[PDB]
Amino acid sequence: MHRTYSLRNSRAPTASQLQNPPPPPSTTKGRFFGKGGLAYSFRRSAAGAFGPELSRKLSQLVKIEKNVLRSMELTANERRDAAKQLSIWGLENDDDVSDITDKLGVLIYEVSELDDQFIDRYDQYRLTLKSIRDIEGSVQPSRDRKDKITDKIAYLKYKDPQSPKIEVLEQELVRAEAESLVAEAQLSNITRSKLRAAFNYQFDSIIEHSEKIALIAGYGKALLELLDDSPVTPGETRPAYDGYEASKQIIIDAESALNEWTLDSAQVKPT
Amino acid sequence: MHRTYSLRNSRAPTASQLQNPPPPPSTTKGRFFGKGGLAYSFRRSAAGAFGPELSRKLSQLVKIEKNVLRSMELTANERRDAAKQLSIWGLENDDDVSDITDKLGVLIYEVSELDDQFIDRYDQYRLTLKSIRDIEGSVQPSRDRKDKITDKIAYLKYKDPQSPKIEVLEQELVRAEAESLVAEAQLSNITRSKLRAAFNYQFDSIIEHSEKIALIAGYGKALLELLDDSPVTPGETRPAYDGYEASKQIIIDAESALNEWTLDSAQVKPT
Amino acid sequence: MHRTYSLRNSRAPTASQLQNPPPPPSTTKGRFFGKGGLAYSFRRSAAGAFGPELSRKLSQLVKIEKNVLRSMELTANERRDAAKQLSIWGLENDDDVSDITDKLGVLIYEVSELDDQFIDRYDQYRLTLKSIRDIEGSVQPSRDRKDKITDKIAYLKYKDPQSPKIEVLEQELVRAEAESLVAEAQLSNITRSKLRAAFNYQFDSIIEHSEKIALIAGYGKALLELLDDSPVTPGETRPAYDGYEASKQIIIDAESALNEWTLDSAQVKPT
Ligand SMILES: O=P(O)(O)O[C@@H]1[C@H](O)[C@H](O)[C@@H](OP(=O)(O)O)[C@H](OP(=O)(O)O)[C@H]1O
Ligand SMILES: O=P(O)(O)O[C@@H]1[C@H](O)[C@H](O)[C@@H](OP(=O)(O)O)[C@H](OP(=O)(O)O)[C@H]1O
Ligand SMILES: O=P(O)(O)O[C@@H]1[C@H](O)[C@H](O)[C@@H](OP(=O)(O)O)[C@H](OP(=O)(O)O)[C@H]1O
Repeated sequence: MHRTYSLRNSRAPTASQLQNPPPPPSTTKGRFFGKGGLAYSFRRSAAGAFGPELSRKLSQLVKIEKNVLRSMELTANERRDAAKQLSIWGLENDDDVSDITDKLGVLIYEVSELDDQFIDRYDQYRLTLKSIRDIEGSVQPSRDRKDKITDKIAYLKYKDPQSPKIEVLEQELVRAEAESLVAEAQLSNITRSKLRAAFNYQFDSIIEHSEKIALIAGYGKALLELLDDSPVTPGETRPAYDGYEASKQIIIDAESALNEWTLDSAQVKPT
Repeated sequence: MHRTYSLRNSRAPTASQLQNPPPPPSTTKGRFFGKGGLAYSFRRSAAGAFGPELSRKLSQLVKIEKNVLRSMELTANERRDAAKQLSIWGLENDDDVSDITDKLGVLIYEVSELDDQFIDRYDQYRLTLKSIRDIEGSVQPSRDRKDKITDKIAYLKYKDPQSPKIEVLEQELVRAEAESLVAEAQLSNITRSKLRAAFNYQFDSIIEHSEKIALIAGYGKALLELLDDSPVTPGETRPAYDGYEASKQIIIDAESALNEWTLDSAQVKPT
Repeated sequence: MHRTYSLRNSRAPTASQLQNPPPPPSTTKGRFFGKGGLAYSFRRSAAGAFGPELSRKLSQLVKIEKNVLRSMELTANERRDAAKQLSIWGLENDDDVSDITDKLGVLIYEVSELDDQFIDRYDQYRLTLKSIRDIEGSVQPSRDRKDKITDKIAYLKYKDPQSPKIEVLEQELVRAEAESLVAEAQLSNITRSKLRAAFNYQFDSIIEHSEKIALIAGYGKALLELLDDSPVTPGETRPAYDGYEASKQIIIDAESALNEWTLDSAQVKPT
């Protein structure tokens, strides 16, 4: 929390910063947002001023979650196609390079596969929140009607106390109060349960995806460790590379580890 | 690798699938790509048909990597603003909800902070690859000139063997061959080193980011475990919630764990 | 499996590739398919959109199998006529060539004979699959009627619960369910048996045909080993060739080996 504990907008030194200086900021960060034109802004603004006042914020949150989920699909597609392009480019080189590049592309290819399942779970969580939005939006009109009846009673009492509509209006008010007494309870009963369930599901999905990505990256580093390099003098010929079998075993082990992993067998143990 | 080992495009059953059935595919996946208009396609196509033939593919890969890095910035911004909106919405509710929601927003807020550093490291890796692209593009013209000289010699020998330009052309050819003999060696010397260094850096960054995200999610689940829920009957009043101190300790522990973590202290140990 | 384990569409090196470099791709592979006009496409498309939905795919598979079987007949006829043409051409040459060519044509002539029996067995397998297609297509309407009755009951219950048609419709539904309970079992009983029998028959036919072809080719090489060649200087006369008897013994042995071979005496023993 650099922003919270200091007025500075920079990054405070840490263990990672002390071990390795932070890299310079990315140069391809333009001033213009370019957030997919005005479609995002329209989807963001139109949803917050149409329906009932009680459920106005959750609709905006649902729309923003939809935009968040939409972006990751494009990211995953671009990464997969980048892996394909790297594999295509690696062909017209030396034997060892034409194999290590292909294996790295194959390994990189699974990030999009993981992201697809992550997106599906994200959509499930978004639907779970939409349910709460819907129920609260349906709940609001009862309290609206009760307030209207109370205001009508208050005005008609001031206008003239001799009107015969006092008794019927009072009975309607007590009926509306009796209805709202259970309406509020049934509204408050399910929010703390559905929110908890949705957030638990989201956190479990995040943990699983992160652990799978970390395992894939570790095995990719293990495979890349095999790529031998040494300076070559002009006129010399490098020895014939014979490492085809080891890479196959490495990727087979990667597949076995990815398939065998379960949620209960999580490697990361938070303190 | 479902695609590789089976002609089916579906997902083969696994341990996670057996434990929990896969969720249905996301409904908000339209047929139209909508990949930021035609700007992406133009950046993708114009770069592959302008420069030298040798370095045509790496320029396309660099552009695609730039698009990949650009997408994650928008994703992180949208996620951060979603967290802000959730924190804003959680205010007008019960005391426990008005605090758990704020703490969850605060915890979610750091994903964008991690993504910024990930993007910076991605840009560094992209520059490292661009260096190889540049050097190979500069290398190609020497072999181009050597091929041109060889073709000229071959044609002029056929035209008439009595020309006095045979000796000078042969000397130029041997000079170009002597130059290319060291040009090829100096081209091949640095590729296997720079590629290895860039990919090692990228994998280290991926591992660090994934482990930090997993730790944050685990501590978020630990904090959310405190949110007590129980059904309430109409007319009843829930007991006053007193859990302010525990959440502060939880987030302080999260900050301490995030700051203390180092690369050498990685929790995940690939087999 | 080059396609599965690598994004490349080329061929990975193997023992045969290392021993002998792969030949260049055939030059007479035009871009246009020329798959017998549009008759194949019409037979392929019309069959998949006419009958019941359940048995739509197996009809397409049967049609494609028919096309596959049809192609091999033309291939065998062309190969036989090629052998005849080679035998005709070999007449107007030296004595040894006018005999070796005839013997090779005679040996080549049996490939079409083997292909005819292979085609017959292929047709038998196709009929076996057509039986399954027919039975499943006949099975589907029972479940169709049950679904229709269920939908009618569901709609009529909503329309008005006081209708006297509830009891009769429920009895019809339970009758249809009792029928479908045995219909599904009788459908699933025979598929796993007929498919297994057909595929076993097809594999046995393939093994027999391949082994016979290999034996014929081996004996053809043995016969061709007799054709002596030596460079001849101008003005010299080659010695009179006397090898008529050996070729007759070779082809007699080929006939005896082809006739004696049985399925139980298969030379190839898979590990
Ligand atoms: O200043 P501009 O007009 O915006 O253009 C940028 C820069 O000037 C170079 O043309 C280019 O680097 P290279 O010459 O090395 O390709 C870079 O591409 P990049 O961002 O992908 O590195 C562009 O973004
Ligand atoms: O069919 P359309 O015209 O594309 O509109 C979709 C759907 O019909 C609803 O209007 C809406 O669900 P809700 O009524 O529950 O808001 C949904 O929003 P969503 O994708 O964000 O769920 C839209 O995508
Ligand atoms: O270019 P085209 O018009 O398609 O004709 C091809 C080629 O140019 C030659 O005419 C011929 O080789 P030959 O001169 O040696 O006969 C070849 O026959 P082939 O494919 O049977 O070898 C033809 O396919």
